[PDB]
Formats: sequence, C-alpha cells, structure tokens
Amino acid sequence: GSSGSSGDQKKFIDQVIEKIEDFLQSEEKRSLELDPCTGFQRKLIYQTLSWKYPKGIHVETLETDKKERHIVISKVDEEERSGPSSG
Repeated sequence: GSSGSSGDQKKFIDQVIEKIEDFLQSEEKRSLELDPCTGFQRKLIYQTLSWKYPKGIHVETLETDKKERHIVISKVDEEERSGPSSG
C-alpha cells in the first residue's frame, strides 16, 4: 500500500523538519535535540535526514535519565568531513 502510514509519517517528519530548519537558521545553536522516538518513527527521522540532510548535520542518539534515548542533531561541515570511508 504505502499511503496511510507514509502520509502519516510525512506530517510527523515534516513537523520535525521545521525544528531542524529553525535550528539551522540560528547561529549560536550548535546541536539540536529532538523528541525520543518509540522505534519506527526514530528510523523515519534518520531515514529522512538520510537524504534530507546527508552532509551538513550529525544525527546522534543520546540517552540520559529522564531524557532517555533521544535523537540529537549537531552542526557539521563539508570541509571538516574527510569524505567517503571506503575510498
């Protein structure tokens, strides 16, 4: 099928994007913190950002006490990055 769920995660992901955009806009901002996904959604985020933002930001999953495992983004640069691992 791929329509209901897709369109469902589309609104969710989109909502996230906004957060990203804003975060990207801000200068001081160095790392953004997203909400802790349950599982599927989490994969979605990463999936989207996979193409939505392959090079430029760094997505990481940090886990705390109350914050628990939550998605976190960071400011990345092209230059900094060496390039492809394989080579």
